[PDB]
Amino acid sequence: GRVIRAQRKGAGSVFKSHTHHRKGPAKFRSLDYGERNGYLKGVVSEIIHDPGRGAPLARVTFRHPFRYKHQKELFVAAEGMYTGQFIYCGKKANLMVGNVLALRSIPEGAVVCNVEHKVGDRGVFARCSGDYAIVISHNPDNGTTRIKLPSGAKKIVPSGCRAMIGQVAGGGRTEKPMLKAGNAYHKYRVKRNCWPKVRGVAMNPVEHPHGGGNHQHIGHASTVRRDAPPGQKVGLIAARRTGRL
RNA sequence: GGACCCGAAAGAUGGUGAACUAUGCCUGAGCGGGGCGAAGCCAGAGGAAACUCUGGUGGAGGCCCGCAGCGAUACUGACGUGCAAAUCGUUCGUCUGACUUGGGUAUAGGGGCGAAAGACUAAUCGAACCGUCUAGUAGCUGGUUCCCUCCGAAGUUUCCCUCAGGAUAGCUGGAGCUCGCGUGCGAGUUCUAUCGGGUAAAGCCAAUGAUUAGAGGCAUCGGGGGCGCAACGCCCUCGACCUAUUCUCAAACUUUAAAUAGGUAGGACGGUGCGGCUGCUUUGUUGAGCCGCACCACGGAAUCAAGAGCUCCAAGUGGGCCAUUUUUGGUAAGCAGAACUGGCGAUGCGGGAUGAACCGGAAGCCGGGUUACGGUGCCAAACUGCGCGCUAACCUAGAUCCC
RNA sequence: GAACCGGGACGUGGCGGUUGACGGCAACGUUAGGAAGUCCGGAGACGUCGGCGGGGGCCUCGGGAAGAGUUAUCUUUUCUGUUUAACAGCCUGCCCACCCUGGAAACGACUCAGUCGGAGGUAGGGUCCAGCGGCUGGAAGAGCACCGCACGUCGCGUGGUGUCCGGUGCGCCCCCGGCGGCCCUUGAAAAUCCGGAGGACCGAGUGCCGUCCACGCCCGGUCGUACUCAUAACCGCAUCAGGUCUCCAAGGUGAACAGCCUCUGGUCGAUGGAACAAUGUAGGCAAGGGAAGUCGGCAAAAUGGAUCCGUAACUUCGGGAAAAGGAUUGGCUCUGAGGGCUGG
RNA sequence: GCCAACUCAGAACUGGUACGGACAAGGGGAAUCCGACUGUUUAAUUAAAACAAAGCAUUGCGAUGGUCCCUGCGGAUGUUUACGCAAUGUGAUUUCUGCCCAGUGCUCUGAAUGUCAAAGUGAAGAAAUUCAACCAAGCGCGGGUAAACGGCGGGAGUAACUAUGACUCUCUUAAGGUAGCCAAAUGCCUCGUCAUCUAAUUAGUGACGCGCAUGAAUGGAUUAACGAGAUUCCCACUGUCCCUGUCUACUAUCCAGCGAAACCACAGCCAAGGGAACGGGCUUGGCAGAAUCAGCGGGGAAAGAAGACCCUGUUGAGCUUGACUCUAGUCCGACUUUGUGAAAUGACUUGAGAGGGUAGUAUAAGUGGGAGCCGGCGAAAGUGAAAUACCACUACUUUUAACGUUAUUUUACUUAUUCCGUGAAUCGGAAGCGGGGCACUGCCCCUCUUUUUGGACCCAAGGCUUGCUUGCAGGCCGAUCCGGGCGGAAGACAUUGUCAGGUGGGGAGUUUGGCUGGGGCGGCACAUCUGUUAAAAGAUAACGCAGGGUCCUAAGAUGAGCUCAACGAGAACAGAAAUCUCGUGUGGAACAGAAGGGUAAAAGCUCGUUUGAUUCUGAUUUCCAGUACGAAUACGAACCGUGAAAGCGUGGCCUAACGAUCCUUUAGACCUUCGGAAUUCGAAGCUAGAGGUGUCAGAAAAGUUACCACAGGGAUAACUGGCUUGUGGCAGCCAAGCGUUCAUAGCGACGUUGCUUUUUGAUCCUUCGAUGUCGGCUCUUCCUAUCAUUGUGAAGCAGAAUUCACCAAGUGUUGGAUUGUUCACCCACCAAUAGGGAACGUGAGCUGGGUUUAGACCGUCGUGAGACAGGUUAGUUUUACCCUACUGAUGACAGUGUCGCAAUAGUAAUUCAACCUAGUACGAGAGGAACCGUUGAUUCGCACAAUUGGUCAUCGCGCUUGG
Ligand SMILES: [K+]
Ligand SMILES: [K+]
Ligand SMILES: [K+]
Ligand SMILES: [K+]
Ligand SMILES: [K+]
Ligand SMILES: [K+]
Ligand SMILES: [K+]
Ligand SMILES: [K+]
Ligand SMILES: [K+]
Ligand SMILES: [K+]
Ligand SMILES: [K+]
Ligand SMILES: [K+]
Ligand SMILES: [K+]
Ligand SMILES: [K+]
Ligand SMILES: [K+]
Ligand SMILES: [K+]
Ligand SMILES: [K+]
Ligand SMILES: [K+]
Ligand SMILES: [K+]
Ligand SMILES: [K+]
Ligand SMILES: [K+]
Ligand SMILES: [K+]
Ligand SMILES: [K+]
Ligand SMILES: [K+]
Ligand SMILES: [K+]
Ligand SMILES: [K+]
Ligand SMILES: [K+]
Ligand SMILES: [K+]
Ligand SMILES: [K+]
Ligand SMILES: [K+]
Ligand SMILES: [K+]
Ligand SMILES: [K+]
Ligand SMILES: [K+]
Ligand SMILES: [K+]
Ligand SMILES: [K+]
Ligand SMILES: [K+]
Ligand SMILES: [K+]
Ligand SMILES: [K+]
Ligand SMILES: [K+]
Ligand SMILES: [K+]
Ligand SMILES: [K+]
Ligand SMILES: [K+]
Ligand SMILES: [K+]
Ligand SMILES: [K+]
Ligand SMILES: [K+]
Ligand SMILES: [K+]
Ligand SMILES: [K+]
Ligand SMILES: [K+]
Ligand SMILES: [K+]
Ligand SMILES: [K+]
Ligand SMILES: [K+]
Ligand SMILES: [Mg+2]
Ligand SMILES: [Mg+2]
Ligand SMILES: [Mg+2]
Ligand SMILES: [Mg+2]
Ligand SMILES: [Mg+2]
Ligand SMILES: [Mg+2]
Ligand SMILES: [Mg+2]
Ligand SMILES: [Mg+2]
Ligand SMILES: [Mg+2]
Ligand SMILES: [Mg+2]
Ligand SMILES: [Mg+2]
Ligand SMILES: [Mg+2]
Ligand SMILES: [Mg+2]
Ligand SMILES: [Mg+2]
Ligand SMILES: [Mg+2]
Ligand SMILES: [Mg+2]
Ligand SMILES: [Mg+2]
Ligand SMILES: [Mg+2]
Ligand SMILES: [Mg+2]
Ligand SMILES: [Mg+2]
Ligand SMILES: [Mg+2]
Ligand SMILES: [Mg+2]
Ligand SMILES: [Mg+2]
Ligand SMILES: [Mg+2]
Ligand SMILES: [Mg+2]
Ligand SMILES: [Mg+2]
Ligand SMILES: [Mg+2]
Repeated sequence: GRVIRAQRKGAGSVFKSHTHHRKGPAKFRSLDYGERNGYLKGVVSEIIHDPGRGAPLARVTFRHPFRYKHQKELFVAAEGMYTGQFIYCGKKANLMVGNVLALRSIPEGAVVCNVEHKVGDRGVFARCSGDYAIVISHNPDNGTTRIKLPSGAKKIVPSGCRAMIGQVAGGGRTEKPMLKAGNAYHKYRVKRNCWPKVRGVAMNPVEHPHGGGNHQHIGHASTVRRDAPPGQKVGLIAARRTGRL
């Protein structure tokens, strides 16, 4: 008869993201004439740590195309980039790690990261540490390109979408065991209030479908409907299968 | 309808709280002295080499002892109308981190928040607090205020999600009305004459069923012994079978069959003789009812009759209990359940020492007389009265229906 | 009394015109020493733990002088105080950082630990940075201590002497510097201030144009401000043994803001008196036995610091471990070892 | 030479061996269980094994998305992007994680139309409307999934002693418990069996295992280190105890001052009686003497609370689901937003064409004339149910366009709509400057200037041209022209709105009968019949006794004929039993069913004819209120059956076999009404049936609560007490037998009479505005049905020992292991280790181990919430100062004091050992007493401190730490 924890997540106010010390969103430059037709040079000024994010971020300074001022940007750092390196963004940029190129100019089999979904969205795919996308094939007829996402899914995107050559830096982070609850506490302290987690069978019936009973047990199949209403949809949602491979 | 008065656990609606506590966020603050000695580094020794070893340096850890801080294991100590609606004493866990803490800020009631105890959300939480709907509804508990006088019950029938309730009939009060005065439309009573019954008893030597024992006979058709190869050959034993007897039996057996109790009748609403009506009935004014006329009818058994009949409105009651006799279940019960009557309940009074039911007896306030049951050695009113026997208790002799 | 900040307006003097200073090889220095739209950097500005070093305050030892305490005996001894603010100038120059010469293996330099060097060490000479460092002005005229004269009811009167010279440190509080460890944790923003890139534009010859220089002048609103901050000034119905954030922090013992005693400061506030029955509450002891008591060793007792020797099974090799088990510990008189500065 | 600090290590000497001298400050060891560890938790009874945790595993999701909030609009995750976010399970490491997809879930690019709404389409009708086809999701079917919920049994045969079953086959229901582990925190029996630990062990450990009911991420097994966690043992230690004593402070105490509260019908001495079955009051007795002090915990069924256990109520509430009725969300279809075009594919139209046999070649598929049709067929017959010849139309399978309908797809446009980006900064077309090919002067193909470096980059130089002569100012190029789309993506799809179907414990509301020797479980005594209890009219109870929702066109109606069961005697197979003949035959047969009645030219059996099992309403009986329903009976008014007729027949031979209102549905009338008037549909009325309520005078209805609540109930359970005594316990009577013979020394079968209330039952009288619910500890008293001790009788009593019985309750009846234990069982001593009551004595006397709140784990059960006469661990014990009782203390008792008497009440002593008797009596031996006397001892009681021991704040003396 009580709202369950998963339901209470949506309202927020204690489950909102912790973003006080973050350095701002990481994204490409806004797509403009120079990047659409030629190339624009930038210089990496700093590689910084973004709290709550495994991948490091790189500060890049560009010369504004038509204003007398500096154009400052914050890119997701690709492995191998360094302070003082020159970064080239555009259709005519060379195929080197760190450069941002339109997918039409990236040959098949290349390794890219922070791939745009819509032309000009400034990067949504393959952004986490150690992740990358692979260019599969190009379709000149309809101006679309096929890529392989980190999850293994194959997606078709317009060939005008941009991507950064190389893989995201910071790879191999998750292979290290934490060994203790304190490390997880520190990890999630900067992400959101999602830890520790209480098992549903440890609760009373009033606050979870798994609650209750003189023994700890679910008492009914943990696989639930895709259309099950909130508060009832707990456990393995719309599972096509369960158990080991 | 507030509906005689007071009372629920709940439900609904609209608002108020995160000054406590829970969790997230922002910004500050706080945490002796010791123990163990991880990486990294310096030097030396052994060895053919590989490599091994030794002595130092250094100071890692959700590491250890432990102060402050934070918390609260045991005494199941103290206190337990306390210093205190959670405190006090000793003891105890942790103490550089998932650490402790101030202020700001966010989350508000079927909502929040929860390292999860249904925990916490201002001493309030398995749904807060405040006002209102609201005099919420209760077949349930408790109360329900002057006097005398008269009458005066019921715990039983049927129906009801009915079994602590209600309606219904019965029992009761009030109001009367119609008549009547012994010629009485009457009666919890007898008498006379007539009917029905299957209980008590009795019966099996009567049907059905149950059951003991012998006696006398019988078989080409029972089990055995003897005489026999067998024999529808012979002699006996036990069994069946038949006959006449015999012990003992029945709520769901019975020919017979009481006591008690049940029904009907004993005139004025009768009888007799004529005449009439009918569409009913008959072969038939043959019957069946009914209707007029005429005559007779001493009231047609006893006793009693503080009289008989009729109607309206309505209260309370619908838990009963006890006793002689009849009687079911049960070893039995101050158990449980039925029949008739009476009693207690609703009722005092004398007796049974004492007691709701036993015995007596029922009652306005008094004087006198006499009794009922029960008593007359004292307690304690009335004889140590007049008589006959029995008992002697070295077990507390024995001493009055229910008891 | 002596300073500082912000704002406003001018005057005098100074500074520049090679229109927009000079010096240094350099790091950079000097009180001044152009400039508008536009643009750029820095400060503000940041976690936690460990070692080391510097500064201020405190603690501590000795000598000089002033007063006081003890003095049956000893005590050149015991106690108290012996001070220097903001601000201005000059000097100095920690640990780093930076500059010039030069070119290094027989490698050297170097920290407690590290670390550094042909991307230029060691060495020699310099620049800069901190300071809660030094001297002077402030400022001895003040404050404090001591010794005197005077009114002796009301002179907040009047005068003198001193305030000096050294040591010491794993000492304590605060601040700072520079390294190192930790993170799947990397530990605010803005107001405001400073600096820089550029150079449109701008002036004269005995006066003009500028000037962040020195001195001089004027002004600076509104509200809070007593007191308690707790075993009686807040909450707990109270003058309630509860609860309520934080700053300062002496001596001795001792590892120690442990316990115990003491100095400054505070305080004897818990209604008082007599007696010392039982039963209680809190705190001890008890011959012999040693858990037989009890559901149960509940409670209590036993052990305990430091130094030396020694330490099993098992083990995830990290531990177990202070395993277990043994010895010592006072006082007094000595001995040995472990350092700094100066001088060829 | 001048200064400087406290650390370390040694050596003498020395004290009453004191010396971390106070303070400060681990007890240790050998194992089992759980949890890895650190961390967290029920503020105010549970700190734990519970929660969390790292590690392991599973599930969803690529933004037009997953999960979630929101009335709506819009939001959180998201300053995010799979090394991520979201939803679950297990719980370090090590090792392993077996079989099952049938069930419930979840899931799928699967077959298919079995079912499937609204809208839309077609037919008929005057229309309302009704019929058809088409028809989304979902459901059904199929497939997959167990680190999803969960499950892992039984049977038959089989090895050469037996036993088992390597092996083979089978059933439910998919499989049949694998690796492991165990009387476990999990095992009933159970205190299981063996070993070990002890003197003794329901405890601990190890081992065994058809294990009521162990078992593999509902995780199995182990595990170093850790733990205010549960357990066993050992050393040290002790006032826990034997067994108490003593000391210090504060109280209590007494005084001055000050000064409440709880509680209170009236009150307060007892024994018994009866009584509401436990009185302070009543009855009968015992008794009983002012006024006061300090304690005390027997009683006041003491106080504290309208019992929380249990039951009842037509009272809730938290939670669950396979309960009833709904609902947010979600999926799906239609219409709307919604505009502009082009093609395929499947049906529906018509229109031409091809094909076929259960036995035969064959359309003989179906139809008519065929005797005649256009050399060809019948005209003959082979199959034959039915003819080929010439005509079509009828059914089924099968191709394609002229017209038209319908449905599903593919695709085109952009301005509606939706989404993305930007400080809406170069978008579309063309042309110029440059580079390249060709061949010859044009065509074609390309580019917009920036890539060794951690620099800077803006506000135009220059040329041409005007005002007039420039303080300077105005134009073009530099900087191509033209496009009145900021740049893209999807796009009439999505989205919004309204209806329609599905899903929907996420959420709302509600329900979850009654009777009942408490309630539950069980049963139905709830409608209802027979016999009996039932007491000879009727009526009559119990969860008394023994039993009993249909069936029949005949098993109803009527007429006629006949007589049944059984037995006796006869007839081939044939007999106990087949069929047939005669005789007897009161029903001993049959009549649907339970039982009881009833019936013989019938009520039974056979046959003939039939539908009175018909129509109309009234009356009566049974039930009973003299209501209804059911059932039945007697007339009346009709139409019939049967019989010759009387007559009989209104269902079954009689006594049971069944059903209101509202609604629906059927039958009947030339019936009534639709209210402005007519006709026709439709609807509504009147009379009679049918669909049913079995809780049967008739709601529409699942659980759980140990998180719990309220109104009440002693109308009703869980103690004591009261009745009873079946059961338990303890006695007697008779005498068949036992006892070498002998019923009775000692016993007592078959029978039979009693007593007791320390057993357990039976009951429900008292107590539910509360009488504190096990056991132990302490303390007193009482009983005898006597264990020991004193005195006796008897014996199958030689002695010793033993047994039976009689007076007898004066005295005593113990220390320990296991268990919470009562109980039990062992060890040990002893004279003995008897049995019992006192509210199953005794919690304001203690304790709290167990039962019996809230936390948590296991097993079994349940889908679940949860349950559990199963196990386990942690879990607040309140108040006396009132009255009485009791213990002591003043006082009163007629001046004061001393010495005394004395009723009455209380009472106290107990048992054993040794020596001698005595190696005696007795006895064949073996063995083996006792009296007297002497000396000690046990338990208990009353005192006392010479000695020993204990006690210190003599604060008495000494020593000593820190200041
Ligand atoms: K809710
Ligand atoms: K959290
Ligand atoms: K968890
Ligand atoms: K559950
Ligand atoms: K589980
Ligand atoms: K009324
Ligand atoms: K607060
Ligand atoms: K904070
Ligand atoms: K609420
Ligand atoms: K009632
Ligand atoms: K008879
Ligand atoms: K008979
Ligand atoms: K009534
Ligand atoms: K800050
Ligand atoms: K650091
Ligand atoms: K200052
Ligand atoms: K400048
Ligand atoms: K002030
Ligand atoms: K204050
Ligand atoms: K013990
Ligand atoms: K025990
Ligand atoms: K810890
Ligand atoms: K822990
Ligand atoms: K704990
Ligand atoms: K856990
Ligand atoms: K989303
Ligand atoms: K799972
Ligand atoms: K399955
Ligand atoms: K399945
Ligand atoms: K199966
Ligand atoms: K495991
Ligand atoms: K613990
Ligand atoms: K007083
Ligand atoms: K008496
Ligand atoms: K009720
Ligand atoms: K509740
Ligand atoms: K649409
Ligand atoms: K729906
Ligand atoms: K639901
Ligand atoms: K009939
Ligand atoms: K009913
Ligand atoms: K319920
Ligand atoms: K008995
Ligand atoms: K009772
Ligand atoms: K009660
Ligand atoms: K005991
Ligand atoms: K505890
Ligand atoms: K005298
Ligand atoms: K005496
Ligand atoms: K003495
Ligand atoms: K003494
Ligand atoms: Mg579990
Ligand atoms: Mg707060
Ligand atoms: Mg500790
Ligand atoms: Mg009778
Ligand atoms: Mg009488
Ligand atoms: Mg009289
Ligand atoms: Mg550290
Ligand atoms: Mg010092
Ligand atoms: Mg002076
Ligand atoms: Mg400049
Ligand atoms: Mg207040
Ligand atoms: Mg020291
Ligand atoms: Mg919305
Ligand atoms: Mg479908
Ligand atoms: Mg097995
Ligand atoms: Mg285990
Ligand atoms: Mg009595
Ligand atoms: Mg009550
Ligand atoms: Mg109550
Ligand atoms: Mg009722
Ligand atoms: Mg006949
Ligand atoms: Mg009907
Ligand atoms: Mg004899
Ligand atoms: Mg006796
Ligand atoms: Mg006795
Ligand atoms: Mg289960
Ligand atoms: Mg006496």
